[PDB]
Amino acid sequence: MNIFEMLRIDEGLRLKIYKDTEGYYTIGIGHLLTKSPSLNAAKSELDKAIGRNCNGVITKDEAEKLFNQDVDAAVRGILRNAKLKPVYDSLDAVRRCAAINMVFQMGETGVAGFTNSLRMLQQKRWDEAAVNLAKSRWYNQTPNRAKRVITTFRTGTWDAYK
Ligand SMILES: [Cl-]
Repeated sequence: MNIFEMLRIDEGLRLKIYKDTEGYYTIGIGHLLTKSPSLNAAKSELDKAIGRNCNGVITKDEAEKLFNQDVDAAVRGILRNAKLKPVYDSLDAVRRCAAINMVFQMGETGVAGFTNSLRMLQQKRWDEAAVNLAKSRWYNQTPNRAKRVITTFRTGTWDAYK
């Protein structure tokens, strides 16, 4: 397992514009296009992202390249953020994947509410961090996804994905 396989399992793959769990236009392996309600705005964002007139549909190769860009952007966002980088650097490789997964799903702004969880993770208080992470809108709205990610933080293994 690696971060790409983990997120592919969590996000799936769709080659036509779809709506995510919050209702936002998305494509590929969980690539958010726009929070605007306008399908035309989403189609415009898609064409800009891919570099051709897609009319709402992409190829598997295009989806995989977008996905690689999105994972890289999540990692770079962690490394540039003074609050997230020290926690990330304290984690082992499996738990670092769980961190990238959360940033991919919620962004740097969405993880900002997890200050107390981040401190527990940095202190390696895994069971306490797991309980704290579950006391969140995230867990209550996407519980199966959150359970897999939390189990990865709690155990440092891939067992939730196997
Ligand atoms: Cl879920």
